[PDB]
Amino acid sequence: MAKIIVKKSNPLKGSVKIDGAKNAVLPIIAATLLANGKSTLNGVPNLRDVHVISDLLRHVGAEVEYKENTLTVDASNIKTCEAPYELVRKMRASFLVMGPLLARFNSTKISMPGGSAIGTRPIDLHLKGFKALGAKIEMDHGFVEAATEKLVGNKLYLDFPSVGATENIMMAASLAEGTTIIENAAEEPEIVDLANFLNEMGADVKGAGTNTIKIKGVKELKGAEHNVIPDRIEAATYMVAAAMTKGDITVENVLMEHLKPVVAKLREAGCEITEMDNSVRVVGPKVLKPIDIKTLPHPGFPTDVQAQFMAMLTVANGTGVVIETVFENRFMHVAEFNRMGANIKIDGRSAVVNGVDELHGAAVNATDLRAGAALILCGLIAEGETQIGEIYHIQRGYVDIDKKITALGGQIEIVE
Amino acid sequence: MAKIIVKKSNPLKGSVKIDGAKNAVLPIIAATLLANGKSTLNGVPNLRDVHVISDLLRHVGAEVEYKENTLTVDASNIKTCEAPYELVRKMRASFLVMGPLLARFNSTKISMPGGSAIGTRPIDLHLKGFKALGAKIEMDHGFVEAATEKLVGNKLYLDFPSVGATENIMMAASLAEGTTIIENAAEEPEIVDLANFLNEMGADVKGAGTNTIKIKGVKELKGAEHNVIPDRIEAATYMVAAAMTKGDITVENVLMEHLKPVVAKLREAGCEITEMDNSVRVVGPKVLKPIDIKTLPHPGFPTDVQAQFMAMLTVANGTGVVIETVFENRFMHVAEFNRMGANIKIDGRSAVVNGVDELHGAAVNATDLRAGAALILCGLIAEGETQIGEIYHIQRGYVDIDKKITALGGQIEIVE
Amino acid sequence: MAKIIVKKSNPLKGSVKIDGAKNAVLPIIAATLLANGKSTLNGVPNLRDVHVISDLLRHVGAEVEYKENTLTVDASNIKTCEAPYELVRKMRASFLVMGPLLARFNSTKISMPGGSAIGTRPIDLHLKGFKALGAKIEMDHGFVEAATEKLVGNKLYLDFPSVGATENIMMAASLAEGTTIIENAAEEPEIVDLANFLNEMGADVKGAGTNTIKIKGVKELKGAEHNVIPDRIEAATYMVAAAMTKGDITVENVLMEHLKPVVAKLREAGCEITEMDNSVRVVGPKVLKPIDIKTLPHPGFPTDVQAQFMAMLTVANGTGVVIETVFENRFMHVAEFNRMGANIKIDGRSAVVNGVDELHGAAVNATDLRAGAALILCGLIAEGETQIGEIYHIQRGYVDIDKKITALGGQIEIVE
Amino acid sequence: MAKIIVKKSNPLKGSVKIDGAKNAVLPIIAATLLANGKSTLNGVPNLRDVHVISDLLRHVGAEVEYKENTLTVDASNIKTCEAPYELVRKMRASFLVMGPLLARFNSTKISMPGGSAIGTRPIDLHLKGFKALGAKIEMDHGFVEAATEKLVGNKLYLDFPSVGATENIMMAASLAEGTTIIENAAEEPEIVDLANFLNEMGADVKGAGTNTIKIKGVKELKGAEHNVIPDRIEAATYMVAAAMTKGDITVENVLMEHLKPVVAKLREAGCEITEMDNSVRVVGPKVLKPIDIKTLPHPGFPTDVQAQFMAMLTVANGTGVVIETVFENRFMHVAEFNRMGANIKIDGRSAVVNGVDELHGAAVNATDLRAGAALILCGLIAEGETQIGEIYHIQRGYVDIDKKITALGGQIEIVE
Ligand SMILES: CC(=O)N[C@H]1[C@@H](OP(=O)(O)OP(=O)(O)OC[C@H]2O[C@@H](n3ccc(=O)[nH]c3=O)[C@H](O)[C@@H]2O)O[C@H](CO)[C@@H](O)[C@@H]1O
Ligand SMILES: CC(=O)N[C@H]1[C@@H](OP(=O)(O)OP(=O)(O)OC[C@H]2O[C@@H](n3ccc(=O)[nH]c3=O)[C@H](O)[C@@H]2O)O[C@H](CO)[C@@H](O)[C@@H]1O
Ligand SMILES: CC(=O)N[C@H]1[C@@H](OP(=O)(O)OP(=O)(O)OC[C@H]2O[C@@H](n3ccc(=O)[nH]c3=O)[C@H](O)[C@@H]2O)O[C@H](CO)[C@@H](O)[C@@H]1O
Ligand SMILES: CC(=O)N[C@H]1[C@@H](OP(=O)(O)OP(=O)(O)OC[C@H]2O[C@@H](n3ccc(=O)[nH]c3=O)[C@H](O)[C@@H]2O)O[C@H](CO)[C@@H](O)[C@@H]1O
Repeated sequence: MAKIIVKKSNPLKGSVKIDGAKNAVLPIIAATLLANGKSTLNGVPNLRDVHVISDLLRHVGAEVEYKENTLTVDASNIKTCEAPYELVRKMRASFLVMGPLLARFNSTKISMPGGSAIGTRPIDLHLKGFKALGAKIEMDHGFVEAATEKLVGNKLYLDFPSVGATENIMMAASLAEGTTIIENAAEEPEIVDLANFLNEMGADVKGAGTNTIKIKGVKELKGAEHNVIPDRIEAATYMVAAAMTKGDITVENVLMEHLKPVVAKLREAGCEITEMDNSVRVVGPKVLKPIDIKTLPHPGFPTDVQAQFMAMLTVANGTGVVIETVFENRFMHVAEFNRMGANIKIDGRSAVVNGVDELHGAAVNATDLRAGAALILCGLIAEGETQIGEIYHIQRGYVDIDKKITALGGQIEIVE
Repeated sequence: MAKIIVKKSNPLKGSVKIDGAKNAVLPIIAATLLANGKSTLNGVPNLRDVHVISDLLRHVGAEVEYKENTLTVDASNIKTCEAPYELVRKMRASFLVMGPLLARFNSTKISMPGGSAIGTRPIDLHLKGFKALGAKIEMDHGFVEAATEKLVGNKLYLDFPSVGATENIMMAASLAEGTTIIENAAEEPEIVDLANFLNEMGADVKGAGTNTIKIKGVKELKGAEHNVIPDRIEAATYMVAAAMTKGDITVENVLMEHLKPVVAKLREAGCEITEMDNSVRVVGPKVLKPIDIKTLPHPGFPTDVQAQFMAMLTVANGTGVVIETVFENRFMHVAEFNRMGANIKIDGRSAVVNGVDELHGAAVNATDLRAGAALILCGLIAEGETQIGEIYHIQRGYVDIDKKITALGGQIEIVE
Repeated sequence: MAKIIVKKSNPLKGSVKIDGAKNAVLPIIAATLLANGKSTLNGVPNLRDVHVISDLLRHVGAEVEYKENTLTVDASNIKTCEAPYELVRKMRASFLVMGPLLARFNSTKISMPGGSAIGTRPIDLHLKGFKALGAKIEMDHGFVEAATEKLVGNKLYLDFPSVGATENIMMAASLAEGTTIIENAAEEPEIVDLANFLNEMGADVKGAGTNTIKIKGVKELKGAEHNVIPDRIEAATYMVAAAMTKGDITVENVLMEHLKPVVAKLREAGCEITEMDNSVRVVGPKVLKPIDIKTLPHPGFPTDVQAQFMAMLTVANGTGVVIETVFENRFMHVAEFNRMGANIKIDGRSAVVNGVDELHGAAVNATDLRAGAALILCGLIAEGETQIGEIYHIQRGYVDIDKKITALGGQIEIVE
Repeated sequence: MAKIIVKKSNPLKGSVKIDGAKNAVLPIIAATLLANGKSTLNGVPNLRDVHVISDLLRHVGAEVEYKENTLTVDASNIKTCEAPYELVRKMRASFLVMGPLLARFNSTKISMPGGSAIGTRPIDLHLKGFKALGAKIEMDHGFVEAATEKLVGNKLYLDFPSVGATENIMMAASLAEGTTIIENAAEEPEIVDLANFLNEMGADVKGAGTNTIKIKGVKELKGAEHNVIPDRIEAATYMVAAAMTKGDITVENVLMEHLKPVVAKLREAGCEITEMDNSVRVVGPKVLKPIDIKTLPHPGFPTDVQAQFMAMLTVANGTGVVIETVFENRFMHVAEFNRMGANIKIDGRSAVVNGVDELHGAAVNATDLRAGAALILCGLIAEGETQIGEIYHIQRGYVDIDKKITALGGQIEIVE
């Protein structure tokens, strides 16, 4: 089956345009279900996960059309409020329709997400918030059912600043009676994008991007036009590629405010970075300095760039420590890095990376979206040729990584 | 030597006035060193740790006077910029003079804190920030020396939102040339209190209480009058006491905004809480509901209330899980809770608390400030009598816990 | 694709015959490569992993024939000493040919195992032992190469009592010049089975089953007949099934000495167990008592029964704690147990299981061999019907689990 | 108060005689309580912990006399079976009288050990074994009471191969009616010493030093003469001192079988070691090679040498990883190593040691017995002078460390 073949490449040089954020667009597409009218989303990345959540909206009866990075949704005449097992199993972000469906029809039944490549990921905090708003919760044979005679705004505390729980609860709160306060909210940039979209539809959401979000419920929302933010994780991926290949890349159509920790840590590794209004230039160092990273809730270092930074560290000039505080099992890629000649030892949530002279091409498998991109970055610097399998992991969340890297001078080909 | 004797007590009832915050006043006292004039701090708690940092200020040549909860400092004529081993060993918050001394004299030499009761606690992030501002760092026989021809504002990223590092770097930045940006700053309420004090002295600090702090350096600061915020951890301690004893306590002179996670989790345990402008009323439930807690950076659940909430959980109606993400070894109290008949099992950063019918009085030792207060709370509900040793841990950070609990109806006595 | 459908079943009752051990037979099949003649293995289970290692032996030029639970190998005329990427990727126990091939031809080149469902699993200790015996190690593009002018016996210490490293090093040592001592050896029963087979072929291996193994090298080994031990993990699986279903099962063709920790913990859970010479009877309790388990090197509780014991605990009368010390990520099944209505929370290497009234059938996926068997056990007690996917995980390591459970009265069917 | 002053020293050279094992002699002294007559223990080290357990025996009514490394105990006329809070608080190994007292009088009441410097250390497995033998357990105000009409031999499984639980249960089993089997027993050398002593008194204990111990109860035991084994941890301490100081030390009156993991890892670090019948010679390398260690049950690497090996690693030529699997919080010394200029970072149970050019003398505090000895080893190689406080930690478990190191050429003095 399909492989990505990467060869030892030239230093990456040139400009790369970043697509719209996968992780902004998925909750914002769920949010269109809140409105009795037609929404228009611009800057939608042409990814399989976008087309899966689109098909879940079609399943509940919304009208969806996609063309040329625009998606329109008419949620005027939703029929059903069930998310079946197949669609949640395909893409767990499907779970983000639970808040809007509960808000629009006072009842929803959603398949409970199972195992995930990067850890055991409960959705207890989503349910905690729905219960706080007056929903009764019950489990039926793998489905979670939430129902109320009416949502009522309430204060609620998140035990962890969950991105998904913050999104799901903000969307349910947008149509509730009265004021909801989310304490210890996720501060991720996608939370601010979703809030901005809710407000464009007529909502009253304040404090997004801060540790406390206040939602004053409205009776009805209306479809609106929205420009999705750029993908800060895709941007980070190309910035690391510049660092690893001693390259010089200008990343275009980005927001520097969303990239702070990645810029800081790349500068600590020895990159020369020039931040501009709509773009950032990264010049890789001749010798990578070893750095430590610790993944944390935004604006701490993002777990979605952990595997890629770990890849950079495999050839750094000394010992780096990677601590993963956000996910339990997000080290499955380590054994694949080790096949390419890395020196990585893990215990608990920490991985000790002892820099080596160079990596050596090998047959490797992508284990998840971000680790697969990290294996491409390894392949760009590994002596010889690297063959990456299980490439659906990569292709679901990166637009045309082969064409983008090819335009920067790299040697990469997808083969079927 | 000295003991605290607690007996099985009546439900606590009445009002308790909360003192000024230990953890606001210690950095704010360090901050007085920045000013060439006289500062006046009101609402200073009469604690030994306040008198130790006072003696460190005297050692470097400030004029200090304490009376009736007011402390004045005249830092006009500081002489020396060394913090000796004895004073840092007595109280590691002594380390907070490093930023002001570096800012005022471009050189400082500070004993590096050693072992702490609650974990291995490096000060690497403090030094990272000082280096970012242009200080050269070197180690001399247990001392860390920082020196520059001049501090220059710079952007810097905290790998962890360290309270102390945020404080130390904000104070050094206040006199630097140009603008400092602290990314992934601590959002704790004491950070906002310190910033407000710096601004009263003439500084330019914005974003305190948010994930990013911008400091625009000034050439000179002037002594100012400051009212310290209330102790949110002392307040929380009395709120838990009300929960555990099925009592009804009004906690006076508090700020509800600073107590959000404790209020939320006590309500989840079944407390009836009434939040007012300057006070909160807590009515304990008849049956405590088991809850989980996870300690996190503010506004997540505070590690300084973890031992006390764990004590409440020892008699809850089921199984609670306590996860400590902020400190490594903050479970030393568990073996003392177990001596009183608790059922607590730990592995890694998690403690599983299986609620028991009641605790039984025993001889126990305080291991640290907050655990010792937790043993007092255990003693209030434990059948018979509890004798707590190593009471200096408690007395250093709580004003008159014996008199406050006695005024609420509890049976407690300090014996020498 | 293929599913296993399990329905709420009757209490399991009757007798089940246990097959030969997967984990004894795989190293013993590798061991046949040491001998210049024909070996005969009896009691070989008819499993896909047996047929994969058989095809690796064919690849290096051994003559292999399988019929009716007997496998014969003639290794007289081995040609090649390379284990290609495809075969190691299919089954990482392929790595166990490295010791015999190095011993027979003084050179071998073996694909380095990559990611595994249950964790990052390095083979550093195997290489440590080969280096101790005088092999030079080098990495070529995902392959590990070991070569020497001659193996020489030496003392070596295992940092962890690795099963695989103990096996690989014992087999390499069997033909080395002089005496090898393995300190901190694996004490697992399969180590004793392998040693017994090596000695039947003419080797000199003493102390297998103890913490120290001494091998006195011989010049040549000869094919021998060997009876493989029973599968203690399959036996344990049926013993747990009896516990969970309040059944009464006699497990036949087992060795009680190999089952000590499972017998002890099932008795602690309330089972009535009768140990006999060749069989054990398990009578499940009416109410399961909650127990804790901690996985450890033999004779501690086996990690290969952790998922199954966790499944039993999901309906126990209280709170059980499962600690996994042997593998890093062996909790991937938890999210699937939770889909069936379990109450399991994980942090680090510990899982807190809060017993529920009953499980509810759901669509679930096997994540690995032992977890998939655990989902079958869940399915036997879950209200309604359970549909298990990704069933190749199960079928590779269990002989006819559908027929065995059907003969005990359970409702189970494999559908294609 | 008292300090140990260590200066940068010459390479240690010469011979050092090792004392009798602290951890053999403490359970063997408890074991004398089993016998209705007079025991004679030779090779008893002149340590405070020996004199504390001696005073506990006096408290229950045994006749005890100590002179010149011989201790005699006449337990003929024991009166009482209570171990009071003061004595267990002074030394938790006091808990080892519980098994003998329960065996001799069918009742005992023992203060439950509280907090320990190196972790939360429950005694649940001791009680599990006593319950298995037919004792009823209950808690009274910090005391654990065990009582039976008669002990009856039974099979029992240790969830962890606890040294103390193995000792306590073996001693209780020695007078029980019938056969006790301890499954997953501690294999530590002190377990074999205790068993040998029990058998000298008339017991029937087989399998000590293996993973299974069988005790056939007898009606009465008689006092006996016993030679205690050498202290393998003291020996290891001097062997590390030779490694760290590039010295050449012959350690006399030792058993090489008890030192296997320490010898192996020191050889891996580059030491030249010559093992003899009663002694071992260690020649330190010119350059220490970095090694990893992982603490495990014997015969894995001992946790009691972890701090000392960590100290050696602080100046090794690269990165070493220390994993502590046996105790939770056994890293309290790291902050003291860091005061001396080490580069150690911890997360969870792992410490990453990045070797430095040299350590620098500083004021440091001993946190526990073995860490304090490790600070002496640091002090021997640290530039300048080191002053160690809280020296009672060291003095309680090492005989005349000042005189022994002085006789090997080191510069060390105890000052009062
Ligand atoms: C579609 C999308 O935007 N996906 C992203 C989103 O995931 P997602 O929204 O799932 O991530 P969360 O922030 O919820 O998860 C963070 C942690 O919280 C835990 N948790 C979460 C929810 C809950 O109810 N209970 C609970 O315990 C999770 O197991 C995890 O350990 O943020 C992650 C963290 O930056 C990214 O890696 C994902 O790619
Ligand atoms: C005087 C004062 O206000 N004390 C409080 C302050 O401590 P303090 O300011 O020491 O606490 P931090 O927020 O710095 O520590 C949090 C974590 O960060 C780590 N860290 C910190 C600094 C650094 O340079 N590197 C590093 O790794 C620490 O080891 C710890 O694990 O906040 C803590 C967390 O709410 C409280 O428990 C303390 O009582
Ligand atoms: C074919 C076979 O018999 N498989 C079994 C064998 O696996 P296997 O022989 O792989 O298991 P090991 O005992 O080697 O692994 C135990 C632990 O040691 C670690 N380790 C191992 C080797 C090494 O060189 N370095 C290292 O760090 C592993 O990552 C793991 O965490 O024993 C396991 C433990 O009972 C079982 O679950 C497997 O089903
Ligand atoms: C007097 C003596 O000989 N002391 C030694 C003995 O301690 P001790 O006998 O206390 O050590 P154990 O082997 O019992 O402890 C090992 C681990 O098991 C745990 N555990 C132990 C008992 C129990 O009932 N439940 C439980 O969970 C402990 O918390 C610890 O994490 O062996 C230790 C391990 O080599 C050494 O460091 C000690 O110096």
